[PDB]
Amino acid sequence: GNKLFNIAQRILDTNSVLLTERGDHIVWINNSWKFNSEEPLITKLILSIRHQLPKEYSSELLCPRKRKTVEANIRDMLVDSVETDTYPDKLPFKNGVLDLVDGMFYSGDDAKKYTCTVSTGFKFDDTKFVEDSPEMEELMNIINDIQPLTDENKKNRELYEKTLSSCLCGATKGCLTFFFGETATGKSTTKRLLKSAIGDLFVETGQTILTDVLDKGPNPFIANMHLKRSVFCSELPDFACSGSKKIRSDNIKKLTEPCVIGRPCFSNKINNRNHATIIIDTNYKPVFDRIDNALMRRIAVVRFRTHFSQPSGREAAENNDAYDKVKLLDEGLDGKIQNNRYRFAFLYLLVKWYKKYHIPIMKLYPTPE
Amino acid sequence: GNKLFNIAQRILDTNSVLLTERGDHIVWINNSWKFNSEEPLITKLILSIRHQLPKEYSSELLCPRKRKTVEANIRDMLVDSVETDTYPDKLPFKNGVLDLVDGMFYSGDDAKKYTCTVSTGFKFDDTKFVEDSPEMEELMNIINDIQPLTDENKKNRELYEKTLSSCLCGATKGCLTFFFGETATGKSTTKRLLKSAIGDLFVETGQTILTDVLDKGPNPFIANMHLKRSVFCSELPDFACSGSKKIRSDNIKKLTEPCVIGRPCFSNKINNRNHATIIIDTNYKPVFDRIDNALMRRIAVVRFRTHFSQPSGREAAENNDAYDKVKLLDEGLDGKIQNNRYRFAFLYLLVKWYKKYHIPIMKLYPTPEEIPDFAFYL
Amino acid sequence: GNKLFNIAQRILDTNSVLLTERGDHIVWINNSWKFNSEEPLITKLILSIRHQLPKEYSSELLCPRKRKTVEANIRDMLVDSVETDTYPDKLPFKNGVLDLVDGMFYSGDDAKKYTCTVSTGFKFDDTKFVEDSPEMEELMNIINDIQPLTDENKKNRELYEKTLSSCLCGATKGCLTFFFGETATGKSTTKRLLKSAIGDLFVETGQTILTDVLDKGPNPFIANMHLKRSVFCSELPDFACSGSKKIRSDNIKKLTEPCVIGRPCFSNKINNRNHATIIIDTNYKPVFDRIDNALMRRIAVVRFRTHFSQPSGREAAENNDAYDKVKLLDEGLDGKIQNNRYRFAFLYLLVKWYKKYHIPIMKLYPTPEEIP
Amino acid sequence: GNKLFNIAQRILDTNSVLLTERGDHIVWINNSWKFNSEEPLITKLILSIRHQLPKEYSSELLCPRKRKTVEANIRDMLVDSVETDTYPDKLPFKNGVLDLVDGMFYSGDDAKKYTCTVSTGFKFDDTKFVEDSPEMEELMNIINDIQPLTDENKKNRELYEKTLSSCLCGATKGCLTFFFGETATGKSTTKRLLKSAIGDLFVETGQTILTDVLDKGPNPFIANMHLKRSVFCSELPDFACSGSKKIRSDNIKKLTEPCVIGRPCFSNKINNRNHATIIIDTNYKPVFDRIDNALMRRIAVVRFRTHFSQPSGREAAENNDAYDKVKLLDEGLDGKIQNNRYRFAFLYLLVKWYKKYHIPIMKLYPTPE
Amino acid sequence: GNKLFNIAQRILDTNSVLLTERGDHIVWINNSWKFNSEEPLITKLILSIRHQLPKEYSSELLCPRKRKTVEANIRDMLVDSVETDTYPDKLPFKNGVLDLVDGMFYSGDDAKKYTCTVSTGFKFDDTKFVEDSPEMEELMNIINDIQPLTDENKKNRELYEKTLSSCLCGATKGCLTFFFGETATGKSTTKRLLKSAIGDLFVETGQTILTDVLDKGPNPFIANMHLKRSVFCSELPDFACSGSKKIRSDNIKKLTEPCVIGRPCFSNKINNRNHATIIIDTNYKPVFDRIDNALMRRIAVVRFRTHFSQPSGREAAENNDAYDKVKLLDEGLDGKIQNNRYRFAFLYLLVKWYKKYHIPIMKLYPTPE
DNA sequence: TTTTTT
Ligand SMILES: Nc1ncnc2c1ncn2[C@@H]1O[C@H](COP(=O)(O)OP(=O)(O)OP(O)(O)=S)[C@@H](O)[C@H]1O
Ligand SMILES: Nc1ncnc2c1ncn2[C@@H]1O[C@H](COP(=O)(O)OP(=O)(O)OP(O)(O)=S)[C@@H](O)[C@H]1O
Ligand SMILES: Nc1ncnc2c1ncn2[C@@H]1O[C@H](COP(=O)(O)OP(=O)(O)OP(O)(O)=S)[C@@H](O)[C@H]1O
Ligand SMILES: Nc1ncnc2c1ncn2[C@@H]1O[C@H](COP(=O)(O)OP(=O)(O)OP(O)(O)=S)[C@@H](O)[C@H]1O
Ligand SMILES: Nc1ncnc2c1ncn2[C@@H]1O[C@H](COP(=O)(O)OP(=O)(O)O)[C@@H](O)[C@H]1O
Ligand SMILES: [Mg+2]
Ligand SMILES: [Mg+2]
Ligand SMILES: [Mg+2]
Ligand SMILES: [Mg+2]
Ligand SMILES: [Mg+2]
Repeated sequence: GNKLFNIAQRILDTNSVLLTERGDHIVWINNSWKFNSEEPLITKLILSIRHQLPKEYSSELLCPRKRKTVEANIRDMLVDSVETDTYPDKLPFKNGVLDLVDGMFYSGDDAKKYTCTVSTGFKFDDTKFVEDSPEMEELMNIINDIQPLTDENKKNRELYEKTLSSCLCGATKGCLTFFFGETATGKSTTKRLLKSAIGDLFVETGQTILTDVLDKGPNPFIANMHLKRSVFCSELPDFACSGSKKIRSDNIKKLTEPCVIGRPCFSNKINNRNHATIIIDTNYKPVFDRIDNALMRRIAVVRFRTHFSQPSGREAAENNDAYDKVKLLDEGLDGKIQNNRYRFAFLYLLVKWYKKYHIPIMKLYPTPE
Repeated sequence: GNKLFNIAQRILDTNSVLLTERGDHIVWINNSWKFNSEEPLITKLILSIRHQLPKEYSSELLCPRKRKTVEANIRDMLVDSVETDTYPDKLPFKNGVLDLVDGMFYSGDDAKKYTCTVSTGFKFDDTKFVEDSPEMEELMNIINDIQPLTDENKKNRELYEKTLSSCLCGATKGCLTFFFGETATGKSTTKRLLKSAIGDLFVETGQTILTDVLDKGPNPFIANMHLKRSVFCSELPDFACSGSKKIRSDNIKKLTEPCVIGRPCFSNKINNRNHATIIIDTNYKPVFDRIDNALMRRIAVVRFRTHFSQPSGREAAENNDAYDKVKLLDEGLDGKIQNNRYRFAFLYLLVKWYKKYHIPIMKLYPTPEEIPDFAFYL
Repeated sequence: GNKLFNIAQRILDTNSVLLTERGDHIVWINNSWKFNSEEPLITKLILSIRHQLPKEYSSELLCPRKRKTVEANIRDMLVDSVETDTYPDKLPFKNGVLDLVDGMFYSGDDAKKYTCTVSTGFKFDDTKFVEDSPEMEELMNIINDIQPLTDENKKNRELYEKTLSSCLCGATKGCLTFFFGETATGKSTTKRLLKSAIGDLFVETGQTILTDVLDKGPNPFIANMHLKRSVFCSELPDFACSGSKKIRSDNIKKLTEPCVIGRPCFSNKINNRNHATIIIDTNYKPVFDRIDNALMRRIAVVRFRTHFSQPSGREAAENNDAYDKVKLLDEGLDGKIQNNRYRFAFLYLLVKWYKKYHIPIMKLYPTPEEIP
Repeated sequence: GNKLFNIAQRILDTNSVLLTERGDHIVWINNSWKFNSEEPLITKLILSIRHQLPKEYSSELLCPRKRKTVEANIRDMLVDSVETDTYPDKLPFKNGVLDLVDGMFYSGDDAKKYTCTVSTGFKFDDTKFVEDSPEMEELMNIINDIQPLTDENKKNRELYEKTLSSCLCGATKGCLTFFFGETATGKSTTKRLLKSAIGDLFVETGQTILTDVLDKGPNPFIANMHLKRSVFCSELPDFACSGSKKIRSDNIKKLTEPCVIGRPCFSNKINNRNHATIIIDTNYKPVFDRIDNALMRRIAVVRFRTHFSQPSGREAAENNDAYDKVKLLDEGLDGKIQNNRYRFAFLYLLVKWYKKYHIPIMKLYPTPE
Repeated sequence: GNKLFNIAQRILDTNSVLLTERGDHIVWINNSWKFNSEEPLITKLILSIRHQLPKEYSSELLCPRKRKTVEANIRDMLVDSVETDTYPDKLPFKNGVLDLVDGMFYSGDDAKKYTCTVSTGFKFDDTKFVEDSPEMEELMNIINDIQPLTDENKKNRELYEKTLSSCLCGATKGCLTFFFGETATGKSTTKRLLKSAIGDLFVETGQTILTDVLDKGPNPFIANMHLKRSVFCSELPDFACSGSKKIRSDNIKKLTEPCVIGRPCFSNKINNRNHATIIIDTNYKPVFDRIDNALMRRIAVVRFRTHFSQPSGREAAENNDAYDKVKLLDEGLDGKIQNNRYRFAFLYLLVKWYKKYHIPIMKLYPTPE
């Protein structure tokens, strides 16, 4: 009796358009959920779903001013909203969703039931997601000389693996692991490896979240921390110096809650979902404002005790007692890392550790020693 | 002489669109009053109410171009405004309201006369709002370990219940409450249980509205607690260390009046309604600017003395003077809260406490014998 | 011909649409002058007036496209502006205008030559406007408890009544009465009673109108007092502490002028009409930035000296010298007030006081002896 | 070849629509040049002018849709721009123009030749613009009470009259005047009398034109005094105390120039024409940022020394050296001025003073003593 | 097949519409190129050009709806941008372009070759462009009084004339002139003379271009000086006070480049072409945030010494050190200057000065003394 | 920063 309404009714049965909690629609195209507020794309999904429709229904969609009518009817039908990003054990890529429990990679409408609005930013590659390669053993050699597999450096290696694998889970973690070691120890190597691995779900911030107040006016580094899965806090100054700013313990207490309070510039929204694994890359032993039982409850430390030096100052660092092993610095290492070399090898290693430490239940524990 | 005008008149005779004092249009879709400031929701209602109309009238509302003519007529016929949210003892859900007087759940046109423009955000399940379940047994055990029923902890427990049961009444409360205890005592667990129970009527604000003036420029932290029924302020710092402000005594008194003054960004609205119970989750005793009788009578305190240490620091916690029980930490408890396992059990408990305490009149009372400075001035 | 033009010409002869000096179009719907700056509601009037047009004309006003044509014609017809709100002794309601000189209520065309643009927001009931009722005796008992009718408390009671009754006049007042008293003395109760009595003509603003400037950028806290007949600034803080600003005397001098300068957000209009009785509900004595003869000419004080206590702390109150009387707190009074139970009893009381203090000339006077 | 085009051509030949240099579209309707950017009013003129057209053309202008075609044609036809408000000694009303040199009143095409785009807002009544009347006799007593006609108050009275009468001239003045006196001296009464006399040619702004920067962002407190002939500022704070901002000495120099740089919200026009007499009433002597010969040549002061007091405080006022006379307060005068009682009487007085002080040349002089 | 397309093709052959590089659409009507993003210039030109077309085409251009289709086609056939305002020694008037190095005045199609997109705003009358005239005598007397021809004031008068005549050449300059002097020395008189001479090529801005960063959102104070040949920033404040700004030398660097950056409201044109001579009439010596040797290479100062006083204060000025003459003041001078009395006389003098210093090359040199 | 823009 009235087509352009049966077309809209049929489109609404595939659940390709959803209404979110923020009052704006999300569209499922190119095997991804994307937001409508930026570019109008409820249309151009009609042109895409045109082929899954009867012949006499698909001819009417080759015309503007008729797709706008269909879009109006579709918009007048979505009343109730839905919640997004509810599954913490799924890793969303740019062309599918990887299951962290089994390791299977879902594409198409299989990776649709999980309303994942975030992504790594790069596409997957199953041919590179394999154990043996002229690149996985390079990575294992790169890792094994940063945290040696000895029984002396056994629990430190365990904590290292646990933190690195926990940077995949999309859930609130209460812990503030420190990466403590002298210069040229490999901390930035791990940071760049992780950034190459998990991609866009990664953030490198400054000192201001550990020393300043969090809700005095707007806070730019709070809104971009929404739904991220790993946060690095390098560039730590010296705190043994005179009159230097100390690490605010209340800041530590505020950064482990499931919801962080703060707003960006020119915004009325004050709430954020905390999914991040905050890691502090320090060079000196951290000292805080005050020490109490509520602070020792949210801190862990990982020690880096291996130096990498050129033959120039090899023997000078040999007699140093801050290290446990000295090796030769490689110059092409950073260039190889920045070219996305060990991306999928590191991803495979992280998944292997994840389904070894957190597969019954995901949690982090403090080591106030 | 017009059929799209008769459609609009018939719709307007069902009282499904209303105009409010703030200037917005509210519609009744899916057993709830909904509105959207940026884009009106009248045409959604026109498409939804299509079935109640006769056949020749309903067949015309399948065209987007005619639902605009109908909407224009409806906008022109609505002249006078109405008052909103005038019933305190009614808890609105996404599919009806619950009467706190007797515990009956209404839907349809029985829920429409209470023009409640807020809701918890979820649907009400009848089969889970019961007192016979394993979930209720677990919840009662958890609550009885957080706040034991010993005779030396009888007043405190009662206050506890009252305060929590206050978060269901949409009226102005003239008292502020403190949740004061040491680490690992159960304050955050209570906060998360309450949030899971009452949904979108719960808000978490910033420390900034205890210590900063509330009128210089835009303050979205004040304007966001409009018609909310529970406001939590967490992580109060120590007032002795560096960079520490003090709790302004005038802000405490401002956050007890039925109307608070404060505006959001890019806005000219400077008045908000106060229906909230304000709880400050602290770890050290609060320190105020000045002390007088007007600050005496708006402050209450609840104590948390029960530790939850893992069986490694058990003896060290047994050595502390701030705890009375050192019960074992449950590791999976924080997982079966965010999954809304104890949602309706805690709802039933809150309704029971509300019936017990706030049925004649809802009113909170101060407890000034619990603060050091207040004791000195007492 | 153009029957759509004749309809506009016929509407323009009933004087139901007017153009104001600020650029607004005010229409006359349901015995009230209304306007909406963002959405001009002329088509509302076009639809609601069709019953007064002949049969052949009223049928053409059911189309939403023909109403726009009629509205465009009406817009082109109106050229000259008019001035509004020029009668200070009239009280506008949602369905008429009450004359404070003789207590007569006007409706229809009689209550239309007073081009009032503000209102209380509620209707006027003539059955609840009686002198004798149970609500009236309850209200009188409440008021005589807040301000007793003794002989030492005689000037205070007169000032109280004068201020509360002057909150009805739509003219300019030079004075800044302070409601001063200790805790639980009945200041907020009086404020809420006045709120319930006068409806939308009541506004409550922030304290920045007393301690900040009124012209650095937008200020909706001051631009919202346009044509309001009562303004409250409740619960001023203490000035003895360090870090507290003082009350600026220039802000006091600006707030007693017929026109106050200040603009809202995204607005180019900088002028407001001051019709307000400003009351500062305070618990400590005010501390000013500077004292001179020009400041003491605009300030009055009303004291509150009756405590309302729970039976527990009744004894400690009678030892305090800040109270002259102690009574029992009523737990169900604020809920009764919030339900507009005494809405018309208090209105009758205020009108009775108005035709006792302000009927020849409406003017407020300072009391410089009170402020230390 | 077109009916709605010939209509626009005839309306253009009438010379009722013009284009100013600023970019506005003034039109001549009801014996007045009017304009409104927020409310274009060419269609008002099209509808109002149909009577001066043949019958076959006037019946086509009853359609709101057909008036917009004529307006579009008219907008296309106007290529060149003209300059407005070039006569300083003409006072425009709602229904004509008054010549200040001879006292004549013009209407119709006699008042159209002076492109006066501003107005008082009210009509000129000749039955009230007379010299003998009870209103004139009351007004003379009021003014002689405020400023007595004695021999030590002669120069002050002359300066008072000069400043008040200069508010009718549409030229640029080179002085700022201070109304200095103590409390209850008659300054606000003078302001209200002048306001009721000159109507919409009067404006009141804030103190940010004196102690602030006039160029940052939108400033509608400086862009509202465009082509106005009187600007008032009132209630200056005490500057000898603390917490006060001194009067910026360069703001004084900018305000005496023929044009002032400032723009309102949502507009690009950054130049406003200065025709105004600026008067600053105050209770204390002004305190400036810096004193220089370039400042003292732009400042004049007139003093108010009559006190109006209630019968209870009269005794304590005769002992004050800030007053030279104590009259008795009239309670009903404030409401009598609000109702525009002494409007045409005060206008007659102002014109009489003007054609005594400003006929050869209009210039204002400073009093640096 | 399309009449409204053939009309647009015909109009595109007359070369009456051009597209510049920023995106401006300039049109040629009334013997002058014009552009205005607000006014509808193309639909004005379409209606004005309808006569130089066949009769069958012309009658269609009387409808405002068809004049929009023609302009829509014209905007689509304009794909290539042309460069404009390349002749620096031509002065554009309202009816033609005057050559400075030769003295001829082209008009009509003769002036269309030089795409001079700006204008003085007034027509050029040759009869008043004569060397000998009473107005020339008065003007020479005035300019000689303002700056005398003494032997010590010859290095200053040459720079005065250089910077005054450089306001006619439409090309980027490299200096910022300061007209420094005491009170009542003649700086504003020179400014008014130059304004009345060069008309619409003269713009006046605020001090925010000096003391504020000119890269924040819309900024019509910077966007207004596009292709203007003179800019004034009168009345800078004294910077040795209790809280003051500085001239922000980086702005001085940005104000000498030929592509100063700034955009107006509701527009996306950010690049403005710098053709202006920036002059600031201060009363005190300027002070900057920091001083380098690059600054003094682009700063020039000219002094004013003659004092124009009243007979009341003639004696006190003869003892002031910062003066050389105490010549008597003239009152009716400004009124004559504001009436464009010495417009063409000053124009002739400026041209005579121009063909004396800038004939080989227009360069402005600094004065660091 | 916000507000203005937009
Ligand atoms: N009844 C209970 N039985 C067992 N474990 C519990 C019980 N109640 C709470 N817990 C757990 O014990 C821990 C107590 O931590 P919280 O109460 O959330 O922290 P807290 O009280 O806010 O102390 P802070 O935040 O450090 S001042 C959490 O891991 C809870 O999940
Ligand atoms: N006549 C009355 N009889 C009994 N109770 C009263 C009466 N008037 C007021 N009350 C109650 O007594 C209490 C007094 O509180 P308020 O009226 O707010 O006094 P207050 O001056 O506002 O005190 P604060 O602390 O400065 S806000 C309230 O609970 C009133 O409801
Ligand atoms: N000629 C007059 N005869 C009688 N009363 C007068 C006269 N002129 C003014 N008044 C009244 O005297 C009172 C004081 O005059 P104002 O105009 O307020 O003086 P003022 O300069 O404004 O003093 P401020 O504002 O406190 S600094 C007002 O009530 C006037 O109505
Ligand atoms: N050559 C002249 N002969 C006669 N009068 C003159 C001459 N030059 C200027 N004047 C007048 O003398 C007065 C001097 O004012 P200006 O020169 O404009 O002020 P100024 O030099 O800018 O000093 P400022 O602006 O106060 S710091 C004006 O009224 C001029 O019209
Ligand atoms: N496993 C490794 N084998 C060889 N060279 C390494 C290895 N890890 C790091 N390096 C080199 O040693 C340097 C370590 O510095 P970096 O990782 O930045 O330490 P830090 O972050 O503590 O300064 C890097 O430049 C890197 O090229
Ligand atoms: Mg590094
Ligand atoms: Mg906690
Ligand atoms: Mg109160
Ligand atoms: Mg005054
Ligand atoms: Mg000057």
